[PDB]
Parts: sequence; C-alpha cells; structure tokens
Amino acid sequence: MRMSSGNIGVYKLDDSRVDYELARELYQNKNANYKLGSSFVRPIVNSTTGFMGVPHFQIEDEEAQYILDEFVLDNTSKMLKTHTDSLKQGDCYIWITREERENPLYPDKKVRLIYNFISPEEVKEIILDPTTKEPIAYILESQNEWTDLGENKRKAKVKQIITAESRFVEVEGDKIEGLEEGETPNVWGFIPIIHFKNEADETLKYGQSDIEPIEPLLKAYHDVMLHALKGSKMHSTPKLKLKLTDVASFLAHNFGVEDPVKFAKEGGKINLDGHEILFLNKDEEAEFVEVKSAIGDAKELLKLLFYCIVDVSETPEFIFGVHTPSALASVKEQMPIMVNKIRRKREQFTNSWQLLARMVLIMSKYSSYDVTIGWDEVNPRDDKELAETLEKVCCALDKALEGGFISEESTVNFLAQYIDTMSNYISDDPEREGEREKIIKTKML
Amino acid sequence: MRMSSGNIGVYKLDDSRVDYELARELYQNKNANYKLGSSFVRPIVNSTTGFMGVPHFQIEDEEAQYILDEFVLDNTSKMLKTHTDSLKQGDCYIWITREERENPLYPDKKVRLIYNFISPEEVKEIILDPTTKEPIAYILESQNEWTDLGENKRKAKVKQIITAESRFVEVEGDKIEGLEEGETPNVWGFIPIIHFKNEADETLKYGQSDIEPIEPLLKAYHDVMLHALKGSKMHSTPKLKLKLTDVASFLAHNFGVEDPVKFAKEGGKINLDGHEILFLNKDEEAEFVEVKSAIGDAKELLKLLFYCIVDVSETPEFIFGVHTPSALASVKEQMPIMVNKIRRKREQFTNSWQLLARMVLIMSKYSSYDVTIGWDEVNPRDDKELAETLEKVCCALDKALEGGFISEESTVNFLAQYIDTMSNYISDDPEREGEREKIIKTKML
Amino acid sequence: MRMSSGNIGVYKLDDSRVDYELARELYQNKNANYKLGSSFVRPIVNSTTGFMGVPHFQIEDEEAQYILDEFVLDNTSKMLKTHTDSLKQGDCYIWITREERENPLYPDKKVRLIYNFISPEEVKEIILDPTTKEPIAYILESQNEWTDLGENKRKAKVKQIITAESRFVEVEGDKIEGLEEGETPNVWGFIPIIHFKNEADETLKYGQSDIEPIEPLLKAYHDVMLHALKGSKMHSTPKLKLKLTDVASFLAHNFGVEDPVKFAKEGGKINLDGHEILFLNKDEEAEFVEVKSAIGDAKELLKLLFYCIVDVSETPEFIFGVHTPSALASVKEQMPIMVNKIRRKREQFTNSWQLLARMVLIMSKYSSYDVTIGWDEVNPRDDKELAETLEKVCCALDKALEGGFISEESTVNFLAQYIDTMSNYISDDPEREGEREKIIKTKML
Repeated sequence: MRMSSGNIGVYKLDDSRVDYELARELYQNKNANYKLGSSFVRPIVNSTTGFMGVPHFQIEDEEAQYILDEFVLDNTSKMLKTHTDSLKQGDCYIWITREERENPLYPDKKVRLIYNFISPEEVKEIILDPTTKEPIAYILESQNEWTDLGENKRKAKVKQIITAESRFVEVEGDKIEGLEEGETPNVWGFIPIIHFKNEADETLKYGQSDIEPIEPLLKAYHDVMLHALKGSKMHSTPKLKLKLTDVASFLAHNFGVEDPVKFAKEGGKINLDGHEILFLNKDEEAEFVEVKSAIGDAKELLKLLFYCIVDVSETPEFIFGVHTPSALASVKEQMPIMVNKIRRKREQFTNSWQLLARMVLIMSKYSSYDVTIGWDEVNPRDDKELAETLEKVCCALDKALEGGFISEESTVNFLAQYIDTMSNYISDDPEREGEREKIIKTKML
Repeated sequence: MRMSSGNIGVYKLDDSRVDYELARELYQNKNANYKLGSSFVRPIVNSTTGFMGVPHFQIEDEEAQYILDEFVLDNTSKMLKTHTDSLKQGDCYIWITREERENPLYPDKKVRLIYNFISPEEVKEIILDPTTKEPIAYILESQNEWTDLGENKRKAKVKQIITAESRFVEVEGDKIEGLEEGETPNVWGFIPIIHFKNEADETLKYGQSDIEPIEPLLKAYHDVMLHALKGSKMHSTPKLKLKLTDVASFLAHNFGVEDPVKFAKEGGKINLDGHEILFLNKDEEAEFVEVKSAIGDAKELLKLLFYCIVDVSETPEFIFGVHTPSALASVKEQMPIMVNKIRRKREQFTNSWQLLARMVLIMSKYSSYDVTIGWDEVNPRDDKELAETLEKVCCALDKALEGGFISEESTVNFLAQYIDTMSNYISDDPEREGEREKIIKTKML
Repeated sequence: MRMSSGNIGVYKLDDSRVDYELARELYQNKNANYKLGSSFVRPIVNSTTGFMGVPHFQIEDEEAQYILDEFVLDNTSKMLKTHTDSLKQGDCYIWITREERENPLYPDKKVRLIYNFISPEEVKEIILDPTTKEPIAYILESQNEWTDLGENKRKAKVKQIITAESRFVEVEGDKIEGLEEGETPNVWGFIPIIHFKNEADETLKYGQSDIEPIEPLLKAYHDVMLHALKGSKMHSTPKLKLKLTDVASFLAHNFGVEDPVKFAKEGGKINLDGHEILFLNKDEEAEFVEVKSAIGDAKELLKLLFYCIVDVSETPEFIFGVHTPSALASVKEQMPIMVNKIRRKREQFTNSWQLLARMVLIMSKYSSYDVTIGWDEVNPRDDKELAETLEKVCCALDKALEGGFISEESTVNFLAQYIDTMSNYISDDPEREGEREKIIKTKML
C-alpha cells in the first residue's frame, strides 16, 4: 500500500526470535495443535536442504585447499545438518574449537578442529557493534544436567561470554572438570562462532524459519482436518431409527434392557451381529438416518490450503505429487524450478560458508584467504554430453591456427571442469570422493 | 479515457513511499488481513528474483575487471538480496564504504569496500537537485537500541545527513564508540549511496513494489477464503434434528441433562461415540439438516481471482502449476515467457548496477569507467549446440579464402563466447566459478 | 511463530528415548491400537534402508583397505541391519569385541572382531563428558534367562559399566561361565561401543525413529479404518423389515419360534436359504432398510491421511503405487527424489561409519586412519554410457598435445572409476563382489 512520506515511524532493528522448540515440534509433528496440519513441514524442509548440497570450498593455494578438503572430509555431514537447522529453526549457531587433546582413538590427528553446534536457545543474546552490526560478543547460557560416572546426579547452570579478545565462563552448580571458570584468553582476535542466518533480513537481528510463512496455513489445515474427522466420526456411519409403538417394551423384549434410563446413564451399548431382520407391527417403522456427506466441503478447502501452502514455500510440485499425480509424469521437466529455488537459497548461506572457510584457514602464511564456493549439481549434466562437447571443441581446435595459444588454456580449463564433474558422484553429498580419489592416485602415483 | 487538452492539472512529482512494513509482512504472510490471501506474494517475488541473476560486470581494462570480479566474489549474495529487496519493498538503498580497519580475521585484506544496506525506512528523505532530479543529500534516521559488552542497555537515536561534499552525523542518546558526531569530509565528491528503484516511473520519486498491483486481489482472495472457511466450519458438518414429543424428558433420560437451559448457558456439549441407534415413538421424527455445499460458489471466485493475480504479476504459469497441472507438461515451452519477463525486469536495475560498478571503480587511473553488464541465462543454451556451431563455422571457414582475415577475429570472438558460456555454471548464481577458474589456471600456469 | 528475545527459557539437553518396544511393535504390526494404521510403517523403513546401501570404506593404505574389506565381507549384513535398526528404533548401539578363542569351526581365523549388537533397552544410560558431550561410559543392564546344557533353568540379571580405561561387569543370579565379574582392563583407551543416532539433533541426547513423525497419523488412520469397518459390519448388509399384522403368529407359523422373547434372550438366529417368497395380507408390508453407503466419507479421510503420511515420510510415491497406480508409469522419472532422500539420509550415519572404520583399524602402524566412505548407486549408471564417455575422452585425448601429461592421470582416474562401477554388482548389497574378484584375480595372477 501507499502512504505519505512524512507519516512513517522510525526504523528499529527487530530482535524477535523464532519459537525454536515449536519449530522443532512442527518438524517432528509433535505439537498437539498442528498434528494433522504439520505434515507438510517435513517434506518442504527436507527436499530443500537435500537438494542444496554442501559447499565445495575452492582456493588457488595448495595448502589452504588441502586443509579445506580435510575439514570437509571431517564435517560434511555436520555442514548438511547446519543447512537443515538453518532451514528449520531459522538460525543455527556454529562454533569451531581447536583441540590438542591426545587420545588413543586418534593416534595421528594431534590437532583437531572440532565442528561444534550451538543450539539457538543456548545463545541468550549476541552483542553487536552498532555502527557495523558485526557481532562482538555472544551470551551463551545452558543447564547441563548430567550424572557422575558413578550413580550420582549433577546439575550445573553454565553461562559463558565469548569475545574476540577472550572467553569468559562461569558455572552455578556442581563442578565440571572440563570447564575452567573465569576468563581465558582467546588465541586469535576474532570470535570463533559463526552465525548462519536463514532468510536474513536487514530489519531483523536474527534469521527466520521457513515454517513461519506456512504456519497459519498449517493451523487452518489442521483445524479443517480435525473438524472433518470429528464430523465423520460423529455422523459418517448411519444411524438407524425405529418409530416403535412402545420403545420400552421393545428394548426389554429384544435387548434385555429392563431399565433404559439406567442403561443410557450407565453408558451401556447394544450388541448387534450385523445380520438382523425386523418384524414390526403395522404402525411402526424403520429407516436409516444418514448423511449425503458428513465432510460437506472440507476436501475443497483442504485442496485450496494445500495449493496455498505449496505456493508459499514455492516447493516444486513433484514433491507433493500424491495430491497431483499428473506431476509425476516428468520431474525432469520441473527440475528448472528446483534449480531456481536452490540458486536463490544457496546464496543466503554462501557468505557464511566463505567466512567459515576463512576462519578455519586462519586457525591452521597462506598467500590467499578468500575462498570461492562450488556446489553440487541439482540436476546433473550427462557425462556423455560433456565428453561430446570436449571432443567437438578439440576437433574444432587444431584448425584455423591463427587464433592463438589460448586454445590450450581453454582446453585444459574445460578438462578440469570435466574432471571435477566426473570425479564427484551425483547421488553422494559433497565431494569426498574427489579428495579420496586424488589422495589414492597420489599414493599409487 | 479521453479528456480535453485544457482540462488537465499541473504535473507534480509524487513522493509517496511503499508501506515497507506491510510489504515485508505480506512477503512473510504475517499481516492478519492477508494471511490466506498473501500466499501468492512469496512465489511471485521469489521466482522473479531467482530467475534474474546478478550482473556480470564486463570492462575492457584489465585492472577494472579484476577489481569488479573481486567485488563480485565478495558480494554476489548481497547483490541478489538487493534484487529481492527491490522487488519486495519497491526500493532498497545501497551504501558503499571503504574500511581501513585492521583485524586478524582479514590478514591479507587490509582495505575493504563494505557493501552496506540501508533499510528504506531509515532514509527519511532524499534531497534532489530540482533541475536534474539527481539526489544531492540523504536524510538517514535510525533508532539504534543495543546492549553493552557487559550488561548495560543502550539506546541511541542517530540520524545523519550524507552529501557529496561531506557526511554529518549526530546521536541523541548513549554514546556509540564507532560514530564521531559532527561533520566529516567526504573523500570523494559524490554521494556513496545508490538507490535501486523498482519499477521506476517518471512521475514517482521512489520505486514501487510488485505487491502493489496484486494487493487488492490479495485482499479479496483473503476475504473470500476466510468467509468460505467460516461458512464451512458453521455448516459443512450436518446438524441432526430430532422432532421429539417432549425434548426435556428425552434430554433427561438420555444425556442426564437435568436443567437444559443452564446446560445451554454453561456451554455444555453432549458426547456421542458415532455409533447410535434411535428408538422413537410413532410421532417423533429424526433427520439430518444438511447443506448441498457450504462453500456455495467461492471456489469459482477463487479461480477467477487467482487468474487475475497471475495475470497482474505476468508470472509464467508453471510457477503456480498446482492450480493448473497441465502447465507442468512443458516448462521449456513456457520458458520464452520467463525470458520476456526477465528481459523487461533486468533493464530496470542495469543502469543502477552500472552506476555501482563505476562508483566502486572510482573508490579504488583506469582507461575507462563505463561498465557493461552481462547476465545469467534464463534458460541455458546447450553446450553441445554451441560446440556444433563452433565446429561448423570453423569447417565452413578455411574455404573460399577470398573473405579475408576477419574470419580469425570472428573465430576468436566465438571462442570467447563459448569459453564464457562453458566456464559459468548455470545453477550457480553469478560467475564466481569463472573468476575462480581463471585464478586457479593463472596459479597453476 | 515469533517471540520476544527476553521471554525464552534456558536450553536443556532432552534425554527422552524412543519407545523401542512400541517401535518394534508398529514395525511388526503387532500393537492393538495401530493394527490397521501401522500398515505403512514397514514399507517406509524397508524402502529407506534397502535403497541406502552399506558404506564402501575407502582408504589409501593397502593394509587398512585389506582389513576394512575383510571386515565388510564379514559383517555387511550386520551393517545393513544396523541401518534398519537405526531407522526403526531411532537408535541402535554397536559394540566391537576382539575374540581370540580357538574353535574348530574357524581353523584359519584365529583372531576375530565380533560385531556385537546391543539392544537400545539394554543400555540404561550413557555418561557424557559435559564440555564435549562425548560418551565416557555406558550403563548396560540386561536380564539373561537361559537353560543349562542339561535341564536346569538359569536366570541372571547382569549389568556392566563399559569405559575407555576399563570394563566392569557384575551378575545378580546364576553364574554365567563366560563372564568374569569385577573390573577388567580395557586393552585400548577408548570405549569399544559406537552409537548410531538416527535423525540426530543438537538438542537431543538420543536419536529418533522415522515412525515418530507419522505415528499420530497412523493412530488416526487406524481409528478411521476401524470405525469404518465396524459401521460396515453393522449396516452394510440390508435389514429386512416386515410390517406384519401379528408378529408373534408369523414367527410361530414360519420359524417355529414359540417364545420370541426367550429366542431374543438366547441369541437365537433364524435361518434363510436366500430364495424366499412372501405371501402377505393386504395391509402388511415388506421392505429392505438399506443405507446409501455405510462408510459415508471415510475413504476421503483415508486418502487425505495417506497423503499426509507419504508427505511426512517424504517417501517417493512409487512405493505406495497401489493407491496411485499412475506413479508406476515411470519409476525412473521419480528416481531423483529417492536419490535426494538417500543423499540426505546417508550423511546422518556416514560419520558414525567413519568412526567405526577408524576403530576397527585401531583394533588390528597404518599411515592414515581417516576413512572415506563410498556408497551404492541409488539408480545405477549405465555401463554403456560410462564406456562411451571413456572412449570419447580417450579419442579426445592424444590430440592437441600441448595440454600436458596430466591427461594420463585423468585417464587412469576415469579407468579406476569405471572398474569400480563395473566390478560392483548393482542388485547385490555392498561390494563383496569387488573384493572377491580382486582376490580371485590375485590368486590366479
């Protein structure tokens, strides 16, 4: 809508959070007020997070790339889980810690970068630089209830403030050996936490869940379905009427209900085999009192709300093909819609992944610290087509030799693209196979 | 309609703003009066912004191209977010700032060009040169509420006037460490803010959201859906009538409702398991009071309004294919319509992107400062077809040699086009992969 | 939904377990309250676990690879069972033990690594290091009833505490010959148990079954189906009414029912052959009391709940194609959806499988201990296409020789990929055939 320019309030950065426990309940169909409605939450988030792969960290520096692919081999599953958490809760917080602890289970890995999650409820607040809006400190708070290695219970409410300069930790309860109370210095002058903000907005401090736009539609869908189910249970099965001359005599003779008022008050239930025959007097009657449709129109409302839901999430329509079996004829035809949605969604997190790559590189000199990110194929390109392009270009090359020597550069670039597209396996997340094949080839030589 | 030439008012540049809070509410389905109606807001904006990629800044100067692609690698996500904000709110303001601050997180990147957004509510007014209508100053006003690195709450209503000559900032509230009050000179004699005007018009000072044309249709759709839902809830389930001879005695015997009037006042509710059998006297009757259709005709109205909505947005119809599953047969057949829409939409912002490219080049000698903009493929070209064209031209060339040596120039031009279309990855936004491949090839040499 | 930042509770790691007995009951359709509803539990879990294969443990070291593939040959079935148990119960616990015991059944295999399952009910609790959340001890408790090699019955409630440094076991009941009570040292300083956490979450101590999101839908489906069946049995068959002038005389003449009241008390049942002819007086009437549809609308509700169930499980729709026979036209068209689901699901367990590979390597010097994991093809690649790509690359190579010698490295990489994809058999789980073929070739030489 339009309005006069001089009748607008002052900007303020909203800090309202997503109801994280409610979001996890809806993702698990646990909330009592969305049990029927929240069915659609799982397929939307799962399809969106599964189609978008994990970042393929690329950098020209050899050692930086080796560190990056080691880290990817360590934490690809956790990166995918980070995508899923950002999609579901709207904001997932990631913390990297350097561990020098020596245990027998890792004889060779003396130094390990632990990819640690932080639940969004743990972070009570984040302190931002007002001019840059960069987070300068994190307010973490958690009640660690745990049992001693014997049979003794331990409760410990730990709060800790992490800053770029130092980390401050205190505990209110039973002692925990792992945590050393008070300030401890930060080995680097940056905060080791990375904020993954889903659907980030310049007017919102935090992210926001993909369940939020669909949530009222889920509520309406749940209400319609529950009312429909109650109406069906009440009235779907037909109700037999008998216009008996004397109800009490009939009840006493047939069903042995000597005292019908007590039978009703007690809640007694007549038993019938189903095979019945009615011998009635001239005046009595027997009919079925039944409904054309107990539901009425609720299926049409549910279809409308389903269309609204799949529109709101802009989920491509083969995901919900049970409602519309026509969509199953060609998923490949609808693949561009998925590709578009994944294009839009990946850019939200690619900056955070760049920051994480830069941080892990810093925490382990290098000529560069800016990491470009590749991605998995949403709909794969045929290797046969790529090889056809390669052969066709190469045969096109070696003719009209006045072009220059850049033909070799372009050819090796296309060869690198082909090798990258062939090494990575499409139905396996990430590019663990590329690094593994490279390492095995290096060993065999 | 027609009108006589002498009965027209005088032109006045309208300055009404888009109701930005309402726009963000509709895009998130939050407004109470558009909950059901605003389901279509997300798919329209999301599809439109996703299909249109990010500008591909091209320029003949080597250093300018390097600076441009470095900045693209930095802020491609923010460029796409700028597109989304312009489509949603109708106007998103972009501010570039040069940060010399040294921090450990950027050891090699000492100097940074921060791509800072400004919420459209923050800019209270823009001062325009009346003869050129070029913005000569921005009136920025923002309430920055924040908390101390300890516990203290902080509130600060900072407003600042940015001009080509200098920047002025003053704060009414708690001190903010990053901001120096008073005038500060502008290192360059132009305003570092860029205005992205969605659907710009000669008679409008600001842009206008794509939600504005559809908004009344959203209101009508919401009203129809809500009234339909209420009618269904009231009357979809059938109502059982019992024409009893004595209602009070029946209630007392069956449901134990001694005082039925008080049972009505209290809101009591009879319980039925669903399996009921009716024993009635000769005179009494039982029937179901049922509706042919509680909705009536509202689905037809919803279809008409949906057609109006998709027509107004000129959205290609595979986006809303759940309503029309036949559209899913061939998205490729409808792709020219998306190509048309994106062709129309990109030109709105391409001049602003040219200005931004010029500005970032100026803020970091070059032989040229006019940057041309490429774009992502709306529907990609098949690389096999491009290779076929290349080989076919090459074999066509080297014969009938009277043409001249310009064949070599055309051949290298076609080779450059092929390298550009092959290096760029279709389902990854922007051209980060092209620059990354170029840099990796240069490093490998 | 939204909430203010200051009105959120404190994080607490929930420790609720999946009702494992109920989970196994639903998976076997045994629970009385889910008999009709739980029909969908088996196909979901079975399809999901069958499509995801078993990990293909890959590593550069020759000795490590030999140990890994020997163990795979030993326990591929148990690995698949681990996947199934994790999917069904939400958590299955795996314990590796080294058995030196000599028996005639294994003459050559003196040393064995027993892949021992632990039921999730046996582990009463797991002790976690609070700072790392790494499990530091397991509380195993199990009642072991057994009979003597003669006749005697033997009951024994054994519980045992496993830790990184040692194992403790005590038995309350009859002596078990195999178990030495008291502490026994741990040959390695890590806990030999591995936890497979299905659908792991940062806020949950344990995993969570795939039946949990669908379970209330199963309950509703069961209720609707059962009520429909009861209504049909009561009222599907028509009830013959006879408006006789004197019912008692009619019964006495026709059916010889002298005392109809006692005939009602006794539960007697008239017998009719079906071929009847009615001779009635002028005033008497005979009709059938028949329902239009005893089910009413319950099929529509069942369709809606089935759509909700398959949506919640995100199961590709060919699995339930009896409900939607159109889906059977092209399973290959829907295969990308299965590929997506398996891509998402494999990453949940791949880190645990990496840990297991590392552990078995440690329990039997090696240059590396980080094992990368391949996987079975969800939809296989056509070997003809792979051979076409190989030949096309090879013919493309050996031309334009300025590229370098890296073409040979890429060629042998592609040859290794082809050998891997050809040696492995698609419809046989795992890669036993690859190792068997390698060993047979080595023997033949």
